[PDB]
Amino acid sequence: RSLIVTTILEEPYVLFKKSDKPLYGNDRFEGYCIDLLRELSTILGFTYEIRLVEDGKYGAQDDVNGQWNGMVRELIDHKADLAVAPLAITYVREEVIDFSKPFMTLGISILYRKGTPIDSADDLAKQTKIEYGAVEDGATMTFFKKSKISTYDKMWAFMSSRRQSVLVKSNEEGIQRVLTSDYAFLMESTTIEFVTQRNCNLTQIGGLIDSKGYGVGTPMGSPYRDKITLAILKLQEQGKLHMMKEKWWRGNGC
Ligand SMILES: N[C@@H](CCC(=O)O)C(=O)O
Repeated sequence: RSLIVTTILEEPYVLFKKSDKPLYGNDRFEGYCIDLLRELSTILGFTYEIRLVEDGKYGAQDDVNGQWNGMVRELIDHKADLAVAPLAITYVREEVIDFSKPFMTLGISILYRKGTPIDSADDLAKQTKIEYGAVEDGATMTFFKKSKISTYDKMWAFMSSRRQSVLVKSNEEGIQRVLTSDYAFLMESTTIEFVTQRNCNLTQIGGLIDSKGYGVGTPMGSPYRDKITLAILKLQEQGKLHMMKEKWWRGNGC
C-alpha cells in the first residue's frame, strides 16, 4: 500500500511551498489537491510519493495515432497509481481511465478584462481582433475540438488556425496572455474564480459553457477508485471539501 501519485503544478491546487531552505519529497508541495491527497491517505491508509507529470500535460488524444499524453497517459501506462489534480472527468477520458466521483464541480467559462462589450462566447466567435484560446492538450481544448455546436466549432476553427499563438502550455501562460495582449482565455470556472480575486481588472465573461467535475484518476479497474469515491463523499458531507476550497481560494482578494 505505497502508491505513486501523479499531479501537475497549478495554483491553488498544487504549488511549490515557499521556503528559505530547500524542502524534499512530498514536503515540497502544498495546495488544495495536496490537502485532499493527505485526507485520502488518512482515510484509506496508504502512503505515497508525489511525482509531477513528466510531459506537463493533463491529457489529450493524438489525432494521428490515437495515443494519449499527460496525466491520463501516465495512468494508462501504470507509471502512477492515482492522479490527484484538477483533472476533468470527461466521457473520452472515461474510455481509457477510471475516475472517482467528483470532488469539485465547474464548467468552462471565459477569463477576460472588465468593461468590454464581450458578453459571451458568441461575441468572441464572430470576430478575430480579440484572440482567444485554451490550454493545449487539456479538456477545454478537447471540448472545442470535438463540439458540433456551431459557435464552438467556429471557435475551434479559429484556435486551430492560430494554435502556436493561442493554445498555451498552462493556465499561467493564458493569464499572462490575457494581461499582456488582447486575448480572452477559455478556462475552468473554479480557476477563474481564483484568478479574478487576485487581478481585479479581470473577470469571468458569460456563464458556464458546460458542466463537469474534477475527480481522482486511476488506471481502469483500480480497486482504489470506489474507495476514493467513498472517502470523497465522506469529506464532502463533513464539510471538509468546502473548507479546503475556502482555505485555498481565500475569498478575501478584491
Ligand atoms: N483541468 C483541465 C486542464 C485545464 C483546461 O483544459 O482548461 C484538464 O483536466 O484537462
